[PDB]
Amino acid sequence: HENLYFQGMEGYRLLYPMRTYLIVSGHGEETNVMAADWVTVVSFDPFIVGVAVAPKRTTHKLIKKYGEFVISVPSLDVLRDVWIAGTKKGPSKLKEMSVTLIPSKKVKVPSIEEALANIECRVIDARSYGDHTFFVGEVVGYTYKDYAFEKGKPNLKAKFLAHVSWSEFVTFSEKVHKAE
Amino acid sequence: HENLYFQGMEGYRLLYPMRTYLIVSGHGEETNVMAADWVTVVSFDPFIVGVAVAPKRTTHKLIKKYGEFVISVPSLDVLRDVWIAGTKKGPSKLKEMSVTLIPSKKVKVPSIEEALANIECRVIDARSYGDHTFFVGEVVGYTYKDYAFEKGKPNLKAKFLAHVSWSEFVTFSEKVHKAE
Ligand SMILES: Cc1cc2nc3c(=O)[nH]c(=O)nc-3n(C[C@H](O)[C@H](O)[C@H](O)COP(=O)(O)O)c2cc1C
Ligand SMILES: Cc1cc2nc3c(=O)[nH]c(=O)nc-3n(C[C@H](O)[C@H](O)[C@H](O)COP(=O)(O)O)c2cc1C
Ligand SMILES: Oc1ccc(O)cc1
Ligand SMILES: Oc1ccc(O)cc1
Repeated sequence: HENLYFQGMEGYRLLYPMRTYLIVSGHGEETNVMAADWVTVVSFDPFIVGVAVAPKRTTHKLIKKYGEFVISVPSLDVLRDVWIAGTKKGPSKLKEMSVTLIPSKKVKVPSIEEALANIECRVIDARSYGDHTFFVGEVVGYTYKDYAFEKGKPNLKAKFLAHVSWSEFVTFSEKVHKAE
Repeated sequence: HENLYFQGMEGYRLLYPMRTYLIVSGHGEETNVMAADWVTVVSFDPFIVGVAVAPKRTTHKLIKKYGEFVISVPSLDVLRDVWIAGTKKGPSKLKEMSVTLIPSKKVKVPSIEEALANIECRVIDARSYGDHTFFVGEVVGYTYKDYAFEKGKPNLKAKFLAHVSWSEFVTFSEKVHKAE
């Protein structure tokens, strides 16, 4: 991580491996995509999510400007596009990405056709905690690939993406352990 | 999920599978443990985390009372204890759990010896979003099993736990995909 003055494992690695998502922001020619690991659900009813975004991301500027974002769920198969989203800066990176933008249902920010799911969000809060803004978004629509969620739960065959360390990613075992 | 009036897939399942963690709260005879999926990192420097906790959890009462919590990282091997933490209520459940409580380094809330990591947190914010409180905790200490993080990144052999649907859990493939 940049800005690690005392060399060693970043403390946050203790929560890893974490899922990796894509955050879409802006629209029209301002459409941008970045990689985000620091995403979670914050409410069931209503459905509300949150994502921690550094002020230095172009994505940060776009979410503040428009008050909307999309969380797109990538699979392992689009890793190259995820790595571009997480390493290049601003809307020009899209020319380098195999992803197709399609209209969202409720938000003006586009969805990604290849994503396993697209979760459409309106910003309801933006708190600063240390070196990131935690953008909290009420979910106002969603679409998904029917097969990635057949029978109302994730289908592990879809290769949902997770992040181990800087350059290294994994998916899940297909081997399900039942708790009851 | 309880309180689903219109039967169907909960929208939040679109972020799944998610990692499953344990949240320790209270101390002495009030020590409690629950399961939590809705956890993420919110800052690198300083290291800050957050967890979404329903007001109805005993854990919610204990974090408000003491202003501290521990995120303990379970492996697949302690699934039975995780399921107890996520289904039974209050400190009496501990009598049913194979877990050993040990002192934390900085917080008064105990750590779990069997956990792959224990992340010690002081509450700095508690916002209400829909039906959960998002407790934000500055990390004031941590311990971990050396082997689960050998070479400063997670060791996939440690069987980090993730949640698919209600009763079903998985771990990660050991098969690493390199992005560069
Ligand atoms: C796997 C991965 C996960 C990332 N997660 C986050 C995150 O949660 N929050 C964040 O602010 N940046 C994250 N980053 C960094 C941004 O994706 C990266 O800075 C990107 O180049 C920003 O692009 P932008 O300036 O177009 O918004 C991540 C990068 C990678 C590779
Ligand atoms: C895998 C799993 C994950 C859970 N995640 C959360 C969560 O993120 N937040 C929450 O409030 N409850 C969560 N729950 C529910 C609580 O763990 C459950 O209500 C528990 O019985 C609460 O115990 P307590 O009353 O002792 O705090 C989860 C349950 C399971 C099984
Ligand atoms: O700001 C960041 C958050 C998570 C990452 O994996 C990388 C950068
Ligand atoms: O409040 C809850 C959050 C996540 C869960 O998996 C279960 C309950």
